[PDB]
Amino acid sequence: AETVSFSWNKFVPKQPNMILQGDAIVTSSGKLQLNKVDENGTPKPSSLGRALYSTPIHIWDKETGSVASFAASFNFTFYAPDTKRLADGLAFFLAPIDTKPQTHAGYLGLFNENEQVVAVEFDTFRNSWDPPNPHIGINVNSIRSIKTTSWDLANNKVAKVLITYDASTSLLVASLVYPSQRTSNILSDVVDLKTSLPEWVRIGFSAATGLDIPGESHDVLSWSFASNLPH
Amino acid sequence: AETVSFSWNKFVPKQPNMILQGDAIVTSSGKLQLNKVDENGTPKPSSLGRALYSTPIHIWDKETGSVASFAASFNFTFYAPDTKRLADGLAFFLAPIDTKPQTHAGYLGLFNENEQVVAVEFDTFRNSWDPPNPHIGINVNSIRSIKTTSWDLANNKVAKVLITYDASTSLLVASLVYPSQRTSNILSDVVDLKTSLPEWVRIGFSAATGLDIPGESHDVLSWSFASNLPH
Amino acid sequence: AETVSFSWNKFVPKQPNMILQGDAIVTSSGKLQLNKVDENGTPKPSSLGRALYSTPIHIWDKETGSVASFAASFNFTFYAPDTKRLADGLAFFLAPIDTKPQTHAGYLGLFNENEQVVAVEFDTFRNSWDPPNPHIGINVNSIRSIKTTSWDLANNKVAKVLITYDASTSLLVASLVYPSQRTSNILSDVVDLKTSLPEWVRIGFSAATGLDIPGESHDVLSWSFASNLPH
Amino acid sequence: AETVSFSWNKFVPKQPNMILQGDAIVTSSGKLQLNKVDENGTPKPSSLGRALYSTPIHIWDKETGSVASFAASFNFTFYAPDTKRLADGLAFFLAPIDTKPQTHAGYLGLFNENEQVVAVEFDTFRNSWDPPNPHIGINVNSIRSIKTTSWDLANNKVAKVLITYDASTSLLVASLVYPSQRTSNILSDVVDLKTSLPEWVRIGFSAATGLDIPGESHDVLSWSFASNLPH
Ligand SMILES: *[C@@H]1O[C@H](CO)[C@@H](O)[C@H](O)[C@H]1NC(C)=O
Ligand SMILES: *[C@@H]1O[C@H](CO)[C@@H](O)[C@H](O)[C@H]1NC(C)=O
Ligand SMILES: *[C@@H]1O[C@H](CO)[C@@H](O)[C@H](O)[C@H]1NC(C)=O
Ligand SMILES: *[C@@H]1O[C@H](CO)[C@@H](O)[C@H](O)[C@H]1NC(C)=O
Ligand SMILES: [Ca+2]
Ligand SMILES: [Ca+2]
Ligand SMILES: [Ca+2]
Ligand SMILES: [Ca+2]
Ligand SMILES: [Mn+2]
Ligand SMILES: [Mn+2]
Ligand SMILES: [Mn+2]
Ligand SMILES: [Mn+2]
Repeated sequence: AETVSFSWNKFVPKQPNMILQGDAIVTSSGKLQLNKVDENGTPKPSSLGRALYSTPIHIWDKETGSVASFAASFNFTFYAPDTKRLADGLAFFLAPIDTKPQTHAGYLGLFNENEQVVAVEFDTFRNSWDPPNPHIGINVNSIRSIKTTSWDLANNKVAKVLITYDASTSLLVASLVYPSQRTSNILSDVVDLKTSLPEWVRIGFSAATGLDIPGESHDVLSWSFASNLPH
Repeated sequence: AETVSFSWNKFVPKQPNMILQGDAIVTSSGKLQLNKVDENGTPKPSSLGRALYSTPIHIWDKETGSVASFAASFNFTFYAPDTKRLADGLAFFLAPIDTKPQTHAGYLGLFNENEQVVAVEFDTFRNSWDPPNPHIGINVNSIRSIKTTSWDLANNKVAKVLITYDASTSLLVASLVYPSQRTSNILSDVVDLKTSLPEWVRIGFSAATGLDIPGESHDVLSWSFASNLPH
Repeated sequence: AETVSFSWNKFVPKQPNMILQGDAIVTSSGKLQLNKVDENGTPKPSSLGRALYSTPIHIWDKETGSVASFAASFNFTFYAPDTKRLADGLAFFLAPIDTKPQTHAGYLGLFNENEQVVAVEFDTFRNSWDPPNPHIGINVNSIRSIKTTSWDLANNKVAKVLITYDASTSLLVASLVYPSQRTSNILSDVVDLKTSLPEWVRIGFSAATGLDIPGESHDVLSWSFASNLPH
Repeated sequence: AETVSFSWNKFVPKQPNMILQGDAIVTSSGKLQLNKVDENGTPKPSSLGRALYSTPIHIWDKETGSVASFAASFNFTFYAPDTKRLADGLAFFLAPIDTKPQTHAGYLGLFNENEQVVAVEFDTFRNSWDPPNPHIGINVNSIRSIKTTSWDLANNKVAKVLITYDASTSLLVASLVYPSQRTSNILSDVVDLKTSLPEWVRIGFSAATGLDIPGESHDVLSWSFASNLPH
C-alpha cells in the first residue's frame, strides 16, 4: 500500500524536485512558464515546454495486478494577444521515466507525427483530428482524444483544474473551473492504465504555441497531487 | 484553525452519530433509505426523509470573519418504477442545528410553501419554478435554484457526487458522475455562507417522493466530508 | 472502513460540539478550564470537570470483530500555587455515551470508590494504589493503573501529549513532552478495547483538585483526534 | 506552503524512487537490507549501507526564513548472532543532495574520522564518545550526540520508531517502541535546521557492522514521511 503526495502553491526557481524541458522555466514571480514570450510577454511561435516531477510514480504493480488511483489539481492560465487566432494548447500527463519531448505545435509535445502516454488536453487549436472549438480531451497514446468536451476557456482568467482517476472503476475524470466567471466543465471516461503505461511513470505538463503564430502562452501556478497503490 | 472530517463506506443501523427524520432509515443491507417503499420495494407517494449528521459544523466565525471550506462526497441511487413519471428529488444540505423537516414533494422537505438553508438539488420533477428536465441546482434559502444544469440522470445506476466550497472564492461546485455510463455533470456558482447560514450548522440529506405518485426511491450509500475553518 | 477526525487550536466558548461537566468550562481566553479557581486564579479544592466530545466514536464493531486505531494529541497545563502540595491530577479517556462523572479528588472523576472506562492518567497525587512521584498511567477500568512511568512534570510550563492506539498490536502508547524544558516521557502497553468498552464510545478529559487542598488547576489548550475502523 | 509525503509498507526491489549506497540492497522478501550477511544470514564485518530517498526535501527557505516540520516513521530490525558482542549501529538522517557515504563502523557511515548532517542514532556500540549502553542519540553534524537515552533494544524483535520535528519549537523528538515487549523509549531536544543543513536535503538511513566483528545486521521494513514548509 504505497502512497505519495506533494503540493506547492508557488514554484521556486530551480527546485531540484522538478525537471524542466524545452522553453519551460520557472519565473522569479513564482509562475511556471512553459512557453517563451516577448520582452512584451508576447508568446513566441513554435515555443515548447514540459515539466516533470522528479520522483517517479508507481502507477501499478504487475506482481499484485494492483492499479493506483491518483488525483491531481493545479491552476493554470494562458495569455493570448489575439483571442481570434489561438493555439496550440496545454496538457497534463503521465509518461514513463525516460520521457523527453516530442512533436511541437499541435502535438502538444506529447505525440509524434509518426509513432506510452496518457493525458488530458486543453486544446486551443482545431487540428485535423480536433473537434470544433477549444475542448478538453483525454488522450490515450494518441493526440486523437478518446472523448472530449468543450472548454469554456477564457483569456487571461485563472482556471482551477481537477483530475481524478479511480482505479476501481478505471475512470479518469477531469473538471475545469473558472471561478472568475463562475463557469465549469467536466469530462469523464475509462482509461486502462494497466495497458497504456509502465508499472512506473513520471508526470508533468506540456504546452505549445503555434507554428505560424504565437497564439497563447501557458503558465502554471500551482500543483498538487496524490496517489495510493494498494496491496 | 478548526477542522473536521468523517467518512463511511456503508451505513450502520442505528449509528448514534446520525439523525434520522421522516421515513429515512438505515437498512441492514447498509443502504440509507430515505424513502418508504413497497414490500416490493416500490417507492410510496408522499414519502419523506432527512438525515443529519450528529456533530454540528462550525461553518464560519463572526469574531474572525473567517469562512470555511468544505467538501463532501457520497454515492446515491434512486429507484423508479416508471422512468416516465418521476419525482420528486433529492438534496444535500446545510441548515442550522434545530432543523426539522418541511414541505414534502416538490419542496424536497427543505423549503416551505410559505416562508436559512443552503443546498444542492437533484430535482427529478418539473415544478413551476423548475427548468426543463431533471437538473441539478444550487439552492440558497429557496427552492428556486440560483443556477442549474441538466442532470443526465439514470435509473437504478449509481452516481458519485462531489461538492466543494471554496471560501476564498466563495464558490460551491458540484459534479455528479455516473461511472456506469461514463457520463458526467458539473455546476458552479458563488454562495455567501456568511449571509445564508449560522456560524454553526448541521448537514445531511433530504429526499422526497411525489404526491400523486410514487416516482423514485432515494437511497444513499456512502458519505464523506471535511472542513477547515481558518484562524 | 469508518473514519473521523477533528482538531482545534483553541476552544470556542459554548461550542455545540462539546460537552462540559462539573466545573469544566471554556474561558473566553480560549483555554479549557476544567477546574474552578480563585478570582486570583487559585485552584479551588474539591473542584471537578470533564469535557466530552459530542460525536460518539465507533471504537469497534462486533459484527466484523474489527477494532480501531486512533490517536489523539493535545496540550495541557496546570497551575499550582504550592508545588510541594500537589493534586489531584488529569486524565484523557474513553467511556460510553452516557458517561456522567464519578468520584472526585483521587478518582479523577473517572472511577468510583466502589464499583467500562479506559484512560491515561497524569497523576499529581500519591494515593494508596499510586506509585511514588507524579507519574503517567494507563487505566483500564480502574484507578490502579496497569502500568506507569514517572512524569517529569513542570509547573506552569506547557506539555504536548500524544496518544496512540494500534489495534493491530493492541498497544496504547503515550508520550508527553515539555518543549519548554526539552524533557520527555513515554509509556506503553497493551489494552484490549474489545473487552473494556462499548462498540461506541465518547472521549474527553477529566480533572480534579484535591480535597483538603487546592493543588493544581488543569486547563487544556488544544485537541486533535482521529480514528480508522476498518472493514 | 510546500508539502510532501510518501509511505510504503514494504520495499520493492529496484524502486526508482530510492537510492542505494554501500551494501544496502532490497531483498525480494521486501526487506531493506543495509548490511551484507552470510549465506547463513550472518552479518559481515566492516559492512556498510545507506539508502536515500530520490526526491529532495525542501527543509527550509531562506527567502521566507521558514523552517519545516516533518515527521517520519519506520520499522527496523537487527539480527545479531552474539548479543554480547554488538555493533555498530543504525541511523536515520538528513543530509544534502550530493551525500555519498563516509566512515564506516562507529561512524555509522555518516561522519568522518576527520571533518552538514543531522541525525538520530541507534548506537549498538560504545565508542569513545559513546555513553554506556546502547542508546539513542541526536546527532548534529557530529557523531558525538547532543543528547542521548538508553535504548532498551532487543534482538530479532521489531521496533516501531517515530521522529518528529517541530519547527515552531525547533524540537526533534524520537520515540522508539517495541510492541513485542511492550517497552518504549523517547528522546527530545532542540535542533536548529536553519544552521545545520541546506535549504534542500535528502533523507535516508545508514547502517554499519563492526570492524573486528560482525555484530548485527540492520534491515528496515517500512518507511513513511511527511513535511510542511510554510509560507
Ligand atoms: C491558483 O493558485 C494561485 C497560485 O497558488 C493563486 O494565487 C490563485 O489565486 C489560485 N486561483 C484559484 C482559483 O484558486
Ligand atoms: C459507491 O459506494 C458504495 C458503497 O460504499 C459502493 O459499493 C459502490 O460501488 C460505490 N460506487 C462508486 C461509483 O464508487
Ligand atoms: C499548545 O497549543 C496552544 C494552543 O493551541 C499554543 O498556543 C501553545 O504554544 C502550544 N504548545 C506547543 C508546545 O505546541
Ligand atoms: C512493521 O512493518 C512491517 C512491514 O510493513 C510489518 O510486517 C510489521 O508487522 C510492522 N511492525 C509493527 C510493530 O507495526
Ligand atoms: Ca490541437
Ligand atoms: Ca422540483
Ligand atoms: Ca492519584
Ligand atoms: Ca558508536
Ligand atoms: Mn484534441
Ligand atoms: Mn430546481
Ligand atoms: Mn496512578
Ligand atoms: Mn552515540
